[PDB]
Amino acid sequence: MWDVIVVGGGPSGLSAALFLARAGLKVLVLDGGRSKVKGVSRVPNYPGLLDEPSGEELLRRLEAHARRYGAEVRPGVVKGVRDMGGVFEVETEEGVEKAERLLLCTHKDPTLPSLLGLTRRGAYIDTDEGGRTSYPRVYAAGVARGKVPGHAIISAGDGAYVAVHLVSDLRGEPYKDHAL
Amino acid sequence: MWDVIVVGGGPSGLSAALFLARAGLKVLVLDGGRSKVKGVSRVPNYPGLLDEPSGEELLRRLEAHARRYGAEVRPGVVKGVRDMGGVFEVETEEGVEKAERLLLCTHKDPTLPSLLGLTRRGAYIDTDEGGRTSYPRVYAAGVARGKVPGHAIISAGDGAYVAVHLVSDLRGEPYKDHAL
Ligand SMILES: Cc1cc2nc3c(=O)[nH]c(=O)nc-3n(C[C@H](O)[C@H](O)[C@H](O)COP(=O)(O)OP(=O)(O)OC[C@H]3O[C@@H](n4cnc5c(N)ncnc54)[C@H](O)[C@@H]3O)c2cc1C
Ligand SMILES: Cc1cc2nc3c(=O)[nH]c(=O)nc-3n(C[C@H](O)[C@H](O)[C@H](O)COP(=O)(O)OP(=O)(O)OC[C@H]3O[C@@H](n4cnc5c(N)ncnc54)[C@H](O)[C@@H]3O)c2cc1C
Repeated sequence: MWDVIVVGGGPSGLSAALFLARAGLKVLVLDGGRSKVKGVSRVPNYPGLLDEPSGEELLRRLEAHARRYGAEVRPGVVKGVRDMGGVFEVETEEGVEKAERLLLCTHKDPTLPSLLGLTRRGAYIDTDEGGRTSYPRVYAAGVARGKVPGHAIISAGDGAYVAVHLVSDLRGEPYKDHAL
Repeated sequence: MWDVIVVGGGPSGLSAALFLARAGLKVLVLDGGRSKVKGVSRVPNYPGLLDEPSGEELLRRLEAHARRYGAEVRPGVVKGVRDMGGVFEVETEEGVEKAERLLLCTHKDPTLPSLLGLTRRGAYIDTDEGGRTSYPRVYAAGVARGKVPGHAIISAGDGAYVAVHLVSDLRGEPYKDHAL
């Protein structure tokens, strides 16, 4: 059982996981391993990452960062999603995981949104400003919701943005993850 | 003498500057030095920066990243902005700086939006999906256009997103900064 299952382990999904975990939520990231930044030998435009590491290295750091605060990240290709009336049952080849909320950071892959019959905006998932889809308790971020042309920092930022509003919705008040 | 003048040198402005500069544009960032993240002793939630640097250090790294690819970043408070000869004239300590486009990454400060008569949306500047304001060739990003609750990665991502669409507008074609 999880508070939130994030489908997609690219920049948007891993960034969302970091924020959700820091908000005290039990979060699991299920990733199919096809992030578009994976083959990049050097990412020179992720503001602040001055060593301009490879896409694989970027993803490794993002995963490490999310785990540092409690997030779980596991390889997995979701092939099914069932609304059980209170919780979503997400199925991969390994089995099933349950969560009250879903956050789709699946790039352009229509698999997830089609299983849920989500309303679309062009070839992407339709959402309101904060990332809420047509289906209650289902959110979307990054390229999945039209933040294109896609870029790593754009997706990472949107993943955090949608996560922050998911937390705000859950808590019943504005959520800010600010340090001193 | 500038393709774009970015007002505000916080995460959104510096991220936008990095992308604009990498697009080959002449970009100038004028910053008042009041970034909200500057006082943080340790930023623990900027996806990927595992060393969790102070807000001051983060800003220095973002500035370095933008300068690395050609952006000029300097202290300065923008108070006067006129539209003449098809370009925006900005008064500065070094004389008038002219630009074809203006990008406001000024957080919640309503001073410039009010002077320019920009259409508002709540406590922020109204924009379309890509960051275009009600004033042609004037864009906005980050907290300035309502990406709140504000966070460094959220503003950095939005700055890049708006910059990418600004370049797309300038070139008349979807722009992408991807490694080959
Ligand atoms: C050749 C190329 C070069 C690029 N170079 C750059 C560059 O230099 N700089 C830059 O900033 N951007 C670059 N990009 C773009 C960048 O990689 C993307 O913008 C970024 O990866 C988008 O992040 P995202 O989280 O939205 O999606 P992605 O990182 O693509 O992640 C989507 C994830 O969801 C998973 N997923 C989808 N469906 C399922 C499912 N059913 N079950 C489980 N998991 C699923 C995928 O396997 C994947 O890991 C490049 C892209 C390409 C194609
Ligand atoms: C106490 C505190 C703690 C925080 N801790 C965190 C944290 O741990 N993690 C996190 O992710 N976020 C944190 N934040 C929020 C984070 O700092 C903001 O989300 C981020 O700085 C927003 O970036 P921005 O680019 O939108 O605006 P800002 O960084 O606020 O930058 C706006 C910039 O524009 C300049 N400017 C405005 N008007 C003008 C003008 N007329 N001429 C020239 N320059 C102008 C300002 O001087 C400023 O430098 C914190 C905020 C506060 C207040």
